[PDB]
Amino acid sequence: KDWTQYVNPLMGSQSTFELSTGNTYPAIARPWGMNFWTPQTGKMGDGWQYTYTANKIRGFKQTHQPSPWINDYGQFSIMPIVGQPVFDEEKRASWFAHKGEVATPYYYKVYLAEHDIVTEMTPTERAVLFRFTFPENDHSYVVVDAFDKGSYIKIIPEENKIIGYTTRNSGGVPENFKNYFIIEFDKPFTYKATVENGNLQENVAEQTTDHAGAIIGFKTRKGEQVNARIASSFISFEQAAANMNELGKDNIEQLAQKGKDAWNQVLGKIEVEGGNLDQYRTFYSCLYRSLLFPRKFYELDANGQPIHYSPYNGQVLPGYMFTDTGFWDTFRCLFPLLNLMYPSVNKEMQEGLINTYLESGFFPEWASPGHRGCMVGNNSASILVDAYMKGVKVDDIKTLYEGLIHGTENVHPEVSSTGRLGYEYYNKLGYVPYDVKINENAARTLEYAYDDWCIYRLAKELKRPKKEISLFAKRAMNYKNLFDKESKLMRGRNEDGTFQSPFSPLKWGDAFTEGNSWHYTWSVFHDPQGLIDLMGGKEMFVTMMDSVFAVPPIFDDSYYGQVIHEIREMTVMNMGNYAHGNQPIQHMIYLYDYAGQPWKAQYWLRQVMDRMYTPGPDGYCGDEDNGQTSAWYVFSALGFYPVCPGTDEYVMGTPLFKKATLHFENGNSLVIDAPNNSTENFYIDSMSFNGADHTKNYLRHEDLFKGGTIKVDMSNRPNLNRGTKEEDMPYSFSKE
Ligand SMILES: [Ca+2]
Repeated sequence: KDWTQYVNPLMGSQSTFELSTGNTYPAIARPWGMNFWTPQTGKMGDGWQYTYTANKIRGFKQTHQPSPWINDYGQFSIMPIVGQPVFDEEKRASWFAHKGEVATPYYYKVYLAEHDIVTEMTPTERAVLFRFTFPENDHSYVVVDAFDKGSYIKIIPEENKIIGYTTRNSGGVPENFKNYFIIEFDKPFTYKATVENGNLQENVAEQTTDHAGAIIGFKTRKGEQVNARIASSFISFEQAAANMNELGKDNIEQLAQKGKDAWNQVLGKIEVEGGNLDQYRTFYSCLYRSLLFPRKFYELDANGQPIHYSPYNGQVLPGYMFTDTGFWDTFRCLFPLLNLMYPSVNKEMQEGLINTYLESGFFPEWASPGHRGCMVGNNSASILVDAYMKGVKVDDIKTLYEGLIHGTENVHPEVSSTGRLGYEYYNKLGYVPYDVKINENAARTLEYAYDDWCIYRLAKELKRPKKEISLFAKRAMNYKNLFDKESKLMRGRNEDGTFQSPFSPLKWGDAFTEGNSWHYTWSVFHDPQGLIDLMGGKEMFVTMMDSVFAVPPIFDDSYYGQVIHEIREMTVMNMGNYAHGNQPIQHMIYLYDYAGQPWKAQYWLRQVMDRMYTPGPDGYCGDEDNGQTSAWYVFSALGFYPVCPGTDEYVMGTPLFKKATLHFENGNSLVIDAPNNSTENFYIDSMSFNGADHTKNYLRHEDLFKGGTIKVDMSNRPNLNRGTKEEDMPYSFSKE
């Protein structure tokens, strides 16, 4: 059975600075691969390294980039050309068309029209094989570009080899940062030149310079194939040579089959059927995008044991390491998806986090590859705790707990999004104030309160002193400190305790991030009942919820002075103020379940799935955000979602397919059977779990893992009675 046929690596590529439909590039890679490869249409340095509307490719590039905003590191490219040996990234570039291109996760091919050259590539976790098919020509070349900001290159003709290192990066790296690469050709060089700050230096073997490059060449006959085996390491040249062994002596066809198999192994853990082709493509493309980040950042020693270059301190050290994710995005459902479907993989990642804390003094929030200043919150706490409570348990629990506590009373001296900026005010006042020069203060406070609930959970589980458990149980309620009873919304609060005026509920940023009050107010994952209580009961809560959808997409952009692309993206979708791309709001629709109206979740969730995601190049309604926006679709299509990681619950939405089968790593399987599902029948009339009537609006992790059958009776009419009882409600801390 193949699922890769449904994966479109071009989904999200039709994006620009001005307007996102995913801001992705085609990651040709193994799952969680250390090195990704992509065709490169953008100029060196441009975060938009591949865009669908671009006409020319100027290299095939090794990349580690998680988003255009974060940008790249450990990057170099290769480009086959004919005619004159030219290094310049414009002069060497070639027209292509998407109809001369084949993009899959395990194999990429393109016809370079201006050189009459076909390029094919098939990666492994750390290496890749290139096959170039050249035309008849006296002057055929391959250009190797080590990029700028200080690089190195060496041509070794007696070995048909080129080695080099690249350092261009976007921050978050140690001083000794390098990515060492080795390229072996199966055709010997008849022409050889290094490049030094744009000057071709024929027969000069080596360069150490700002922007090193190499051009080798030969005569080719029509249809002549030249293969290049490439690997890189963050450790050393000898380690890169070891990494090359992943290629064995395989050809393109053999490596493509191994990558296809690797992908089918992970994609095939979730088998959907009884939908249409657009849905299959959307689903598996989103699943593919959910299994890329964070990437492996470890390599294998002579004994097959993991070692890694430390992006935190520059040492080479034993153990697992992963990077390139922002927990502000990925705590929400991306990491939970791994705890459900791929826990063995998150086990490695969690050990990597322990290594991050050991190496750098902090758990990461945004890492690429080292600590990076981006977004907000202490959501590493959610990641660590959710794993543990779901049985993904690190070896050194003591260090894990100490790391967590460390993060509640420290902020990283250089990277303000690492640790807790404003923790002094928060610990003292119960909130980060609006008028103390700490922006995003309300968003930080709300996420910290949830984060402290996660810590409370773990402290209780670990049998910590009652004094510690009480501290964090109290901090978990800090969300109440920003609730404005007058507007029924969250509101920035001055240091002196008064709420800030004038108050603008539609103003994006400022007190919040990636949205306004209407978007962030719902960020009480651990205590929705508490929020319902604050607003005066379930009827008023639903009145407020419903109003998000019913109003026009009006906004206040005065924080920015202009309509930023995230605001534009909301305005065009015809969903009121529900801006699906803003991460803080993505769990929102599930909250209808907690207010006794699950049928409203069913209605709106289905609207989002049918309208906000498409399988084409312009697929997503905003940035994909390293798996979070994709994993949202994966979960929601199955019919449930981890509103509150750290609990064992998935909150019920509405399934998209007539049938979905989950295959768990523990060897058990779960069938979600919804035979009456259709475009019209998106309401849950009733539901059973292994035959037992199930009116609850949540499912438990442990019960799913036991396997069996969930049967969902789908209807075109809402069932106004199902899921409204007290015992049907998912978890709230206030009730606990
Ligand atoms: Ca977003």
